[PDB]
Amino acid sequence: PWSINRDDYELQEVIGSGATAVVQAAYCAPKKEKVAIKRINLEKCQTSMDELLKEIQAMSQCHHPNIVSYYTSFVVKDELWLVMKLLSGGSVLDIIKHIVAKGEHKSGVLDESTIATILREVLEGLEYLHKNGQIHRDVKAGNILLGEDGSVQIADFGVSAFLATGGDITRNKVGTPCWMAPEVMEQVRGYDFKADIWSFGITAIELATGAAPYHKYPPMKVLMLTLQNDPPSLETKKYGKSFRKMISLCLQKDPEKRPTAAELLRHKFF
Amino acid sequence: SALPWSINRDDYELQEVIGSGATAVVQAAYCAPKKEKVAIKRINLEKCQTSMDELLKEIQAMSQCHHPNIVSYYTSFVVKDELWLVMKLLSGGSVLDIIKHIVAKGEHKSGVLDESTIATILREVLEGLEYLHKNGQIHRDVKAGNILLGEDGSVQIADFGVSAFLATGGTFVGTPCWMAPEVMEQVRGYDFKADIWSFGITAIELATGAAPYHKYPPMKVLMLTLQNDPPSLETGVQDKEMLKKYGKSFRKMISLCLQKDPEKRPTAAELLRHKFFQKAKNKE
Amino acid sequence: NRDDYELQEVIGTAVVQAAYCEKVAIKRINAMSQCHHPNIVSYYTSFVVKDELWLVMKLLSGGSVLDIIKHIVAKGEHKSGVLDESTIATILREVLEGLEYLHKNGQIHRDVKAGNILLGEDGSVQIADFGVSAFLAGTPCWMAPEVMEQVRGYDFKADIWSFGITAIELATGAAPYHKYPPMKVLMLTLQNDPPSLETEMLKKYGKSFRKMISLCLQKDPEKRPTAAELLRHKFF
Amino acid sequence: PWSINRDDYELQEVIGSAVVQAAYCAPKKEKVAIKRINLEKCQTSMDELLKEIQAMSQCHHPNIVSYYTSFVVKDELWLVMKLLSGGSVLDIIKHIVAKGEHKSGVLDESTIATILREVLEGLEYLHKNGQIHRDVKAGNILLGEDGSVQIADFGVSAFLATGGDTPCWMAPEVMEQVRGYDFKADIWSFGITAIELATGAAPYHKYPPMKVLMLTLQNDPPSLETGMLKKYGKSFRKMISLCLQKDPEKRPTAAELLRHKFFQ
Ligand SMILES: Nc1ncnc2c1ncn2[C@@H]1O[C@H](COP(=O)(O)OP(=O)(O)NP(=O)(O)O)[C@@H](O)[C@H]1O
Ligand SMILES: Nc1ncnc2c1ncn2[C@@H]1O[C@H](COP(=O)(O)OP(=O)(O)NP(=O)(O)O)[C@@H](O)[C@H]1O
Ligand SMILES: Nc1ncnc2c1ncn2[C@@H]1O[C@H](COP(=O)(O)OP(=O)(O)NP(=O)(O)O)[C@@H](O)[C@H]1O
Ligand SMILES: Nc1ncnc2c1ncn2[C@@H]1O[C@H](COP(=O)(O)OP(=O)(O)NP(=O)(O)O)[C@@H](O)[C@H]1O
Ligand SMILES: [Au+]
Ligand SMILES: [Au+]
Ligand SMILES: [Au+]
Ligand SMILES: [Au+]
Ligand SMILES: [Au+]
Ligand SMILES: [Au+]
Ligand SMILES: [Au+]
Ligand SMILES: [Au+]
Ligand SMILES: [Au+]
Ligand SMILES: [Au+]
Ligand SMILES: [Au+]
Ligand SMILES: [Mg+2]
Ligand SMILES: [Mg+2]
Ligand SMILES: [Mg+2]
Repeated sequence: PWSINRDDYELQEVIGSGATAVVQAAYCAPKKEKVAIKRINLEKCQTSMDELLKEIQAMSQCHHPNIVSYYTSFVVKDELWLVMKLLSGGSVLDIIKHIVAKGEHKSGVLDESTIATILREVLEGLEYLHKNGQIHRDVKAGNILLGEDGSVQIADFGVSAFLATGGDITRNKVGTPCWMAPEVMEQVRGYDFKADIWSFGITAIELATGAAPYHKYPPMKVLMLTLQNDPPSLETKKYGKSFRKMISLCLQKDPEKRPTAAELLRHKFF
Repeated sequence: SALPWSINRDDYELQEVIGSGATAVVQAAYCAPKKEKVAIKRINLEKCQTSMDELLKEIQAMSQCHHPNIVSYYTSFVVKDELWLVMKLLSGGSVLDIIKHIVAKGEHKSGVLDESTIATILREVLEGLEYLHKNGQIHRDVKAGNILLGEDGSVQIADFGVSAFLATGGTFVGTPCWMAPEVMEQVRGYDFKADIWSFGITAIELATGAAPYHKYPPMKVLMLTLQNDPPSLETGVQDKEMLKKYGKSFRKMISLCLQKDPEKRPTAAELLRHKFFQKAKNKE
Repeated sequence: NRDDYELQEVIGTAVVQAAYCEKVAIKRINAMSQCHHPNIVSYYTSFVVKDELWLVMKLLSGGSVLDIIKHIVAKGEHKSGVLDESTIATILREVLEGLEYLHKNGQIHRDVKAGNILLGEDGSVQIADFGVSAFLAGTPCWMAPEVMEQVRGYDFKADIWSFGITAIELATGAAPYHKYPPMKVLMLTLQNDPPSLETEMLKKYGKSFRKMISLCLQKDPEKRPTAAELLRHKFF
Repeated sequence: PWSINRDDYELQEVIGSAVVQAAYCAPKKEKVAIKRINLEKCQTSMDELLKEIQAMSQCHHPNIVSYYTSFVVKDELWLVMKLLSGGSVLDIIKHIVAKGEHKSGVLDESTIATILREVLEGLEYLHKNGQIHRDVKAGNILLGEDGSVQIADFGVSAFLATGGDTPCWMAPEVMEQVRGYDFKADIWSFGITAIELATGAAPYHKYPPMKVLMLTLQNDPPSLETGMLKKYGKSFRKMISLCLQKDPEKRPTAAELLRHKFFQ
């Protein structure tokens, strides 16, 4: 019962403006609620509504306290508008960016108890998604949103994560495959939920160091450093405990070796 | 008097022009034999792409439908190339005059007319439409511009018949299994329930100052109304938060009227029993 | 110089305490500062104790302008605006004369806001001390704009912007983008029309006030007026 | 079950101020809330509090903050109870008032109905057991992490916040004082907290406490007494007026109130 009439939403301040998406605040009159709208130019992102069908459907079905509330979606001219809850506390990345700008980071960005609190809620959000056979695909500090009540939710499940990570290449998208290399098999099959576990590990480093391990390198070098070398760590301070052990479990090259969200939801760190 | 009302042109002395419209002109006139100052709507038959033959059924209804909440129609006759509709001159102006007055003052953004005032005006409109519908008639053009007020505070619906007919214009070819929805909708027609929708839009107009899609050209408003779910109070409005003043009883009254399926819409008699119309006060 | 100072109530980048000799405020810190003006909180003296730098300044028992705003906002009298246009004009003229003096001495306040507009028992208006914040102070044709920003830095015109935001604050009760995280306000400022009194029936404020605000809140600092040019504005 | 030994409780952060402090209970494994009460300061002893403590042990209801155990630590009485992480309803109110979004009202009418129904069901349980809460207010409505609504401070806390203490020609007030007040006192309190959720504060919040006592006895308050709030209508104001009758006999029971239009 969320309106798909464009004239029921009063567009207000633009929150974000990137190449793929603009995030704009809007007042929805029938629901008397100030909401967030992610506007996506379909032609610019080389995509279509038919291509995003099952993504939108998954967004319509996956609801959890630790996932940003999705309301509805509709087409306005050449854009798809995704209507969701506006979270007034901002992103965890915003907090990280504030600590660095203040110069309160050269001994660690977020406290270990602060990291444990945020990541547990993120992991419970992922646990729900994985239970429903879904993958988030774009876990990062920028996609962890905070409510003014202190709640922690993952943003960008569905369409947004889909367009940021190669499109329809997961398990949700031969012959005699006995001679196929493992990487060929993975392309036929599609990658699984364990991709989220790796991204979670990088996010853990991000909350502590203030950045992803290879942040300074161009995209192609980041990809080459990740594939040619052993998995990264905090070193690339006041952390050395189960936190590093927890990170090393996530950051394993073989996705099979990585733990599930539920198995990870244990561990002494949390 | 009397009488009755004269069909001779020389018996009427033209006076002040009230509205110089794009189709018709409303001019005050004095009727000598009746010793009464009346209102005459002058409709150029050529300009409105019409003749007397198609207007005869409308005039017939106009001469029969007489009710406290319907502007008193007196008579009609042809003067050269135009039809003169003689009616009672009302001194209070229209509800649109009130709206325009508040919109010009800049006191409209948080609402134009309060709920008590709206309830008072529209319940009288409902009594008028109830009368028309029971007589098997449809107004077809209910809007603030067609709600005239008397000096004493009486509320009367204007332009029933010819004017409403002309303002709104006024399964076949092809094979049904292949026909587009909009082709098939042509033979569906409409009844008195069409007035109930228009009444709901009029409710919004008294609150906001305008109809939902007033900012768009005529072809676009057709498109947007037919394409989208029914409009609500803040649909098409610039500053939507500022209309939070209007309560839920008014909003549920509106949503009763504004349903795509006319069979789901209440009758005028049903609407008169709604909670919102208890806010009606003395007539000014 | 020495104390000679009776440690009293806490008011109160560490703490600020009231002290007797006579009503005086001292600020504890974890050189000059020659500025002296009725519209600026300046230091009488500065001396050391034990890992702390004491800064003696005039005690203002009238609180801040934000205190007045917070009382109004806590009540229901911010329906048609917070502070009256006449009260805003009086308070901000004093602040602007304080900024004019600072800028003429090559100084920048760096933190103008209602919380830093302190009020005296006298009814005096002055901007809070800025000395401690002030302590943390080729051929560019081929430079990227993001490189240019660091090289160009900022000057006194930054105070003029903050002054404009403070004008909105006294009328509305808050800075335009108060509901968003601190590190988001840059993006919110740039990706939207220059902040205004509206960025809702809370406005009985005239065009002259809105005009004054718009002058201050121009993205390019060069287009912003000087404090002296602002003092000439019709609003004041 | 729950240990009466201090050693088994590890004191942590202070929640609020009697002082409320969080503590971890190692046997079993649960972070609990412990209220610490200085006996002499409130001019109270264990002897006068025993009847209050035994009632706390007996009461067991989803809408009542779960009381675990009590024990004396030196000159302090420790009340061990469930820790609720959602805070109080007063905290939510205070936040909305501070940012001035209490214009047109504080809590939504639907939100007030849901919260107060749970409170009223909590009160119904207490009254069924012949008990009186004595201190129903928004600050004593605590929220659970699972969205639960629970009444806090039954027994010792509400008792100490309120205090330890031929009729033919006798005045009605005097008769009331000899008999003592009953459960209908909670119903009035309930009506005051309903105004608190809608306006942000009690009806006489302006005037200083103690003067509000004199003002109450001289008048009779509605929602309008605090200070626009037109979104609250019909059955809500009627519900309040039923609670806020001067004659306690004319106030409805909690069970009668749960049948009111405002609470399907
Ligand atoms: N629901 C929301 N509520 C509040 N803020 C949001 C919400 N969704 C997104 N944002 C913010 O809007 C801005 C832009 O969002 P987004 O388009 O996801 O940029 P991003 O995080 O850089 N992702 P990407 O552009 O794909 O790299 C960011 O500051 C987000 O934190
Ligand atoms: N019987 C009447 N008594 C007094 N005023 C009238 C009467 N009939 C019409 N008017 C006024 O005459 C003016 C013009 O009337 P009309 O020709 O209906 O124009 P309109 O209402 O603007 N319709 P339109 O010109 O097609 O947009 C309006 O201001 C009416 O209020
Ligand atoms: N001269 C003064 N007279 C009276 N009060 C003062 C004076 N100077 C500072 N204060 C108050 O001292 C308190 C703390 O001051 P300060 O050390 O500047 O931190 P602050 O005002 O909170 N600034 P910030 O830490 O950046 O938010 C504030 O409430 C000031 O209003
Ligand atoms: N079991 C609990 N779990 C979580 N918080 C609690 C619990 N009990 C009390 N609190 C909080 O402790 C703080 C102070 O408690 P209290 O001493 O009861 O003050 P209060 O809220 O004014 N109640 P009262 O003093 O009885 O009127 C309040 O913010 C309560 O919300
Ligand atoms: Au794109
Ligand atoms: Au799903
Ligand atoms: Au094979
Ligand atoms: Au015509
Ligand atoms: Au008729
Ligand atoms: Au057919
Ligand atoms: Au200086
Ligand atoms: Au150059
Ligand atoms: Au106590
Ligand atoms: Au009991
Ligand atoms: Au007797
Ligand atoms: Mg994002
Ligand atoms: Mg008309
Ligand atoms: Mg309490």
